[PDB]
Amino acid sequence: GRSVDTMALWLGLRAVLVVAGLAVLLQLIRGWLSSKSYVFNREEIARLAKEHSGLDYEVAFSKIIVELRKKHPGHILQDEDLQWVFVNAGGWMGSMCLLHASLTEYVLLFGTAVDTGGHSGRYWAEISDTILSGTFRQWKEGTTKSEIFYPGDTIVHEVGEATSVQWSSGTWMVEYGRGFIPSTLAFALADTIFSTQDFLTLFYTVKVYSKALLLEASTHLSQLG
Amino acid sequence: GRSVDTMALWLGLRAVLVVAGLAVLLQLIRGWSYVFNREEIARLAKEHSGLDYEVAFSKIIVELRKKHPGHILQDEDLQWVFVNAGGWMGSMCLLHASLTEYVLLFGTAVDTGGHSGRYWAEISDTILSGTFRQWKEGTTKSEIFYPGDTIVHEVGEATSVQWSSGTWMVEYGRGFIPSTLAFALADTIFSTQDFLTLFYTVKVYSKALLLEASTHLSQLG
Amino acid sequence: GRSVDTMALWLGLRAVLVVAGLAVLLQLIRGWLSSKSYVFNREEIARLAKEHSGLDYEVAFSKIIVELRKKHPGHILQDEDLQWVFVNAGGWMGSMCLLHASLTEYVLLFGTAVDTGGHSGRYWAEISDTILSGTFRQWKEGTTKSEIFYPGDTIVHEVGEATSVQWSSGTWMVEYGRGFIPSTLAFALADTIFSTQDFLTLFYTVKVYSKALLLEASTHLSQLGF
Ligand SMILES: C[C@]12CC[C@H](OS(=O)(=O)O)CC1=CC[C@@H]1[C@@H]2CC[C@]2(C)C(=O)CC[C@@H]12
Ligand SMILES: C[C@]12CC[C@H](OS(=O)(=O)O)CC1=CC[C@@H]1[C@@H]2CC[C@]2(C)C(=O)CC[C@@H]12
Ligand SMILES: C[C@]12CC[C@H](OS(=O)(=O)O)CC1=CC[C@@H]1[C@@H]2CC[C@]2(C)C(=O)CC[C@@H]12
Repeated sequence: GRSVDTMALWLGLRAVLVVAGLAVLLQLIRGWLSSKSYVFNREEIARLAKEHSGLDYEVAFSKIIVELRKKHPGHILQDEDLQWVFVNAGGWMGSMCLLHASLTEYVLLFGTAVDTGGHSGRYWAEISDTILSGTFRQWKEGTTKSEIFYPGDTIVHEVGEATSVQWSSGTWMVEYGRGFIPSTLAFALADTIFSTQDFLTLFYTVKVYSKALLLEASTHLSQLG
Repeated sequence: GRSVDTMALWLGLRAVLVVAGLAVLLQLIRGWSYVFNREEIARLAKEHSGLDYEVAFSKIIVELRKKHPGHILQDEDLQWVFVNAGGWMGSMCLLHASLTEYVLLFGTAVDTGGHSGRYWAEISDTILSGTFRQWKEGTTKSEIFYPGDTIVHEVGEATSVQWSSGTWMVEYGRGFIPSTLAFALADTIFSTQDFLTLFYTVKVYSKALLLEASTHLSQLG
Repeated sequence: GRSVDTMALWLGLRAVLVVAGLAVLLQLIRGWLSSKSYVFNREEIARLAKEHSGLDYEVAFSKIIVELRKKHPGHILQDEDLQWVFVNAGGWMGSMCLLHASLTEYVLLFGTAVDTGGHSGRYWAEISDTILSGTFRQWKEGTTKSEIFYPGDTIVHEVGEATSVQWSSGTWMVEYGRGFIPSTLAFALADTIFSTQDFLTLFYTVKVYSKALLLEASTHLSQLGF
């Protein structure tokens, strides 16, 4: 009959249900009970980006990098280490220039030159994007309506929150993420693995992340030494 | 590399396809009751398509609970769950789901689009608000559909779908529903990594199955 | 503490770094050391497509196919083997009609009837797209600005270059690719494997590829004694 298939389907769905729920619980436990020392704060970066949001996004990029190096020496990558690397994730495609990255924090310049959009990702990390140019449409979970954000505004992707993001052509922003940063890595690379097959972009991403970790360790050792 | 592996892949898949095709034809003959029908849901959604999509959602849910008691989820079980599939991202609120049928409210608040999916199920979407661009397979031109229209995604058919921001519709599917699950979750597995959304999806599906089983037992018992 | 986790994360990142570098190096080695026999040249297809770029894209398709069969008989698929096959790749969705395909070259008609865009793919193959209708937005790697291309233009995706592509509704073009063609197959099918699950489209893709390869082998063997 069909009630047998219904029972079997419900049991298989229960298996998937428990597996996914325990994976979510493991994510919550690893994030929640993780290390929490912070070099930056979201409003510092927010004000720094909003202050320069009236300029051309490239002049703003340069001045923001200079100010970050001035106020946090030893935590921002050198000019020789700055690079624009494509980022394909959740169905959207942008590009990044990473300035700081540790085990618990990261700072970068993000944006796209094409109309793009997709899933924001869900992870134990609070993300904040202060727009320098363009538009940022955010569609929160559980609602049927979205909101537009413009230069000067700061969108906060909360911990455990999932949204839909959409960016118009030429949208550029300064992004600061705080939490358990490695848990985001998966989401950052899935489309690179199962969609673009761009192993050179994966190479660039892991290389800049390892360089940022090396810089953080070097600064820590020089300050204890 | 060698083309031989491609030849084996193409020749091997043709054999599996031919066997699967013969199995499908035997099932079509094997075929010869449904709670809904695509024309009922289509007319019900087209009737309320002139109102605001939220009022339309509410009135359609009320009418479905009135005309089909025991087959629609309670208000406590209704939930908007994201749906990432075929490269597009929308959201759903499931009202009914069994082994052979499902009813839901679908739509997106952002401009999105991608692959429609291919599965053994006849899908019908009656638009309440927005626009729906459909690009059928094998053709070089697409068509736009507006509120009141009803797009029928035929069994085994694959199209390209595109929805503008704020597009909302009522959807009814009939066939072998589990065969769609794969397409429903692929982007959740290999793209978004949103395991909480996967949890919500399988949870509402299991709740709908449990409600259907409870109604069946109460009607036999 | 946290320095242990930082060290473990850095070691894993270095592992991914060397593995990805070895994958890129294998791709470069398979590309550089491959066949050089070419039936066409990108400038031939580019001029042939630009000449017909003022007509309707369907009439342009027909006339370009006729001219390709005229100037290279036995290397273009028959009308019975022509078919529009969906292409989901890098996050975008279009459709193709393959006319010629070997280990080192391929020719097809590509385009989309919906607004789409995504990753162009990275592989050892030089691609050229001459636009018949629509618009083609290209965003190169390392830059923060994109460029629009219109009918008559020819975008050249160089070897090892990665871009972002975007096509407006009704965009159609003639495409010629030269290099290590199999390395693109992965990129061509990834979204079909890990997103759409459309195995019938996978069948159509491998079918048209195998038929083009069989046509090439049959022409070479029949032109020889066998
Ligand atoms: C993947 C993610 C997280 C959130 C952003 O999504 S967004 O919608 O909130 O803007 C995209 C984004 C951009 C770059 C990604 C970042 C997560 C952390 C990553 C992997 C590093 O350490 C190096 C590069 C970083
Ligand atoms: C698999 C399918 C089919 C309808 C949608 O197809 S679509 O073309 O309108 O996007 C996508 C989709 C999303 C979620 C799926 C639904 C089918 C019925 C499902 C499995 C339940 O009972 C719980 C969640 C439901
Ligand atoms: C994967 C790619 C390469 C790039 C094309 O256009 S592009 O703008 O993305 O560069 C799209 C595309 C479509 C079909 C693909 C083609 C590459 C060569 C392929 C794999 C064959 O031998 C048979 C089908 C062909």
